[PDB]
Amino acid sequence: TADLSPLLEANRKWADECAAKDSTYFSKVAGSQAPEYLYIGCADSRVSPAQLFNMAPGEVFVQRNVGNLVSNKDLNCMSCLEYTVDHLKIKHILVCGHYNCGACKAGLVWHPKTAGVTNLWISDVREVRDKNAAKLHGLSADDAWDKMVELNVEAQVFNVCASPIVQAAWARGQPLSVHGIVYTPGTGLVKELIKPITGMEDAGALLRADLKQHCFFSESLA
Amino acid sequence: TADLSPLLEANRKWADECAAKDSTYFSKVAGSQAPEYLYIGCADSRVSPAQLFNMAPGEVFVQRNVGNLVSNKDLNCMSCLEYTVDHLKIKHILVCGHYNCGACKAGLVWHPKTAGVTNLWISDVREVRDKNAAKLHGLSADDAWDKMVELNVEAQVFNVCASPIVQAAWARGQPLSVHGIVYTPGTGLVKELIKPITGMEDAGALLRADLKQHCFFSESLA
Amino acid sequence: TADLSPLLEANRKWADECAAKDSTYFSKVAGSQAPEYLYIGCADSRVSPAQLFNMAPGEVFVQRNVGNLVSNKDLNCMSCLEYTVDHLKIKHILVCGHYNCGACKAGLVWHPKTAGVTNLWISDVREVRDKNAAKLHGLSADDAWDKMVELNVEAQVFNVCASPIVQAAWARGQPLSVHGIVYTPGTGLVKELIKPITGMEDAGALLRADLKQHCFFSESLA
Amino acid sequence: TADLSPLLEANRKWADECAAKDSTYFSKVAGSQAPEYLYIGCADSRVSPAQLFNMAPGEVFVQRNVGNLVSNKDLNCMSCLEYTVDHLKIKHILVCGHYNCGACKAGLVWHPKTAGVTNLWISDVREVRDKNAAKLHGLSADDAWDKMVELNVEAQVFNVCASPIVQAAWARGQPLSVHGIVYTPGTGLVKELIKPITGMEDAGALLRADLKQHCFFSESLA
Ligand SMILES: [Cl-]
Ligand SMILES: [Cl-]
Ligand SMILES: [Zn+2]
Ligand SMILES: [Zn+2]
Ligand SMILES: [Zn+2]
Ligand SMILES: [Zn+2]
Repeated sequence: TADLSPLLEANRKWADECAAKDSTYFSKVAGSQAPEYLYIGCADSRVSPAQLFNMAPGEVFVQRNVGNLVSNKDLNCMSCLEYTVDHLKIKHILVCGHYNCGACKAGLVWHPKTAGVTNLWISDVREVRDKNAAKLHGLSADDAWDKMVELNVEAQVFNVCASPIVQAAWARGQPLSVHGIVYTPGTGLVKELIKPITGMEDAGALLRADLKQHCFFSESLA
Repeated sequence: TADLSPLLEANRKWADECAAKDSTYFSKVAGSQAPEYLYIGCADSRVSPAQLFNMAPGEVFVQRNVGNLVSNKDLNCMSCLEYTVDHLKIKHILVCGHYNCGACKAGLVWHPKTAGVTNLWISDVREVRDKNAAKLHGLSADDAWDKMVELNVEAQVFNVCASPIVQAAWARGQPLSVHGIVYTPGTGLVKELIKPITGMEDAGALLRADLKQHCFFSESLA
Repeated sequence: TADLSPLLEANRKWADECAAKDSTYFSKVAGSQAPEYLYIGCADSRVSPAQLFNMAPGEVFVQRNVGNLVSNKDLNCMSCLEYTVDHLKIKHILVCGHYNCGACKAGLVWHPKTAGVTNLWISDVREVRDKNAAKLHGLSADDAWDKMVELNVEAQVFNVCASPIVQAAWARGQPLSVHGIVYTPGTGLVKELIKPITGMEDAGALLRADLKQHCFFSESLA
Repeated sequence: TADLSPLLEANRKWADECAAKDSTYFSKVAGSQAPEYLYIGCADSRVSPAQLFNMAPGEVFVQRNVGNLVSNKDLNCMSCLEYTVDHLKIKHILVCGHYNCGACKAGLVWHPKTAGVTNLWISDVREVRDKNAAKLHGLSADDAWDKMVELNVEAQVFNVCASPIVQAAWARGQPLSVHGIVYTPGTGLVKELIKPITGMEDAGALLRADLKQHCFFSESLA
């Protein structure tokens, strides 16, 4: 049936125990938040930012979507981004992908004629896919999957650094770091894919694509 | 400072501890997921569904965005909805507001001219607000804010119920329930705000706006 | 066949004759534009702004979409809007709907379970539809159609006036007028539906919905 | 001054004159349309397709936006595409750039941090640009600009060809052609920039990016 009681009971029991252990647990954040992190990751049920990073409420503001995609043209994601950088002044942006990611697999195998919105949505994976024909072809179904997940992370990290929000934030001395990481559903573990990026100079050193040229294109002409 | 091992270490501990409490915790999801719930909640750092419902991985699919908004025209949220209803066949949609929600307050206070993407993104909140002008007219700041949060949850439940994905699932005799819940950051407590909605009938009984009339409007033309 | 030659020939013959009649016809706008109008109307093949208003190149900048819809959350439309108000400094915004509009009919009759993107897209028509149960019910299929087209015009005019672009433009003394009009495919004719709106005071007088309250909501509380 | 009769009068004259040249000009479309073309062009005031192609009403369905961009994820343009391909069964998609396009220049010159929605919207242009960095590296301002316009038209042709709506039409043996055209505001002249594309074959022959590989990428995995 559709009854919520065992869900709510489970909630109750959880909140009961947290306040028991630390009394200000909830009350400190009853009227405000001051998270340090923004996390962008996949909507996937195996990937709970707070749980995997063992965080308590108030620590990590979270955008989650299918494929952990970041696009200037997505107001959903860009809103979580604007708000946390400009208003909450967070310090760290975690861009998190995960092995076994359906959106990455779908991005690899589907035929664009596939119907529905998920397929509209994952067009960004296809774009990353297309730029890396060389890292992907003649790899096993499984290695391709893993590679695709990582390339996506790296592409999304780029997108975050190139976002007008992060770029305006850098232009005004606000400390903002951006981090490419990956999670393994089968192990609970997080490895760092790209070392911390804290401004242009870092991105120049750490990102395959050229952010400087992206930012200053006309400097590349006559 | 932006190092990340601290965190990375906290992840390790967590994953070992869980692997200690249970040997097949992570391993049983290495290569699939069968969650029963899709959750749509605020990206607010205080409100981590898997945590607050004491769920383990593989249990809840999560869309999180600024103001827990659901729109047919937002491909971000729509693809979480399609992929869970259609590929994953989840049984329960949780639509969760939370008190002290900045998006809800911003929808009461900002002038539409404010700049930025957040302001654009929370246009839906203003629309819920304009539609309920009278319920809100008169109340104190604090009261209005709380009322907005609640009207918003109800409006977002309605929008999930009215979405193409859900109507199509209902017309296909898919078992699928939709829940209006709110959460009190200052307490860790979730309260059911709207009883379970499992189809048109439930919704005709339970919602302040007319789903039937939304779904069959032309039947009432001459 | 797919050959363009009769299309290009037709173009050629057209450009030939225009330059023949007036030599600066094209050349004056070869390197720039200074249009006075922005037109927002339907993608419908019977509704060619320049032709119906007998305009020459450089006069009217044009957004056209299915249903002539205006939404803060649509970057396509909002871009045409931002650009012409902020950069080109246009004076007049024409919001134009048209009888026999499919998007309006579809908005009336379809069941939201309908598949595809057009149905996602016209959700705004349904929203206007829902607010006007009273002006529409027990009207003939045809009168309902016509009414729905007009209500949409009026709703879109509101949306344009409430847009952050138009609102910021008003706040800085920039003269900007907004106009609700309608076109008849079967007659070539344009009637004015709403008299010119040139700022708040006008909208207050000319729009059914309350723009002032929309702009200053908190002034409606305690 | 914002009166509107002037215009309204020009509309009258036009409509009488056309009704003079032909008695059933408007009347034959009063209650239907069967255009053969969908046109996707810049919202630029200088570029009115029905006018420049000397088409009468009922002949061209029109999407117009800032930079003639086509994205699977833009429901605005996508619904023009779906409704024309699927309901109307048009035969020819015209994808039209134009020289002296501000969006194309903005995609060369702006810094991603610029503010506003336009800048967000033209992210696609920057992506076409980054992908062709080398073709553009070195050229004069004037030359680059022209080159951007042309790379953009080709990229947008590719995106129409790769869209779900078109691939699905092609796989259904629908006759459907896609054309890359550019237009010179200073002359009234359209030039064919890419020969007609009527299916995969055409596109494999005619496009600089690999449609086949985009459509069947996984076939090249081990
Ligand atoms: Cl979460
Ligand atoms: Cl046009
Ligand atoms: Zn995933
Ligand atoms: Zn919130
Ligand atoms: Zn129409
Ligand atoms: Zn242009």
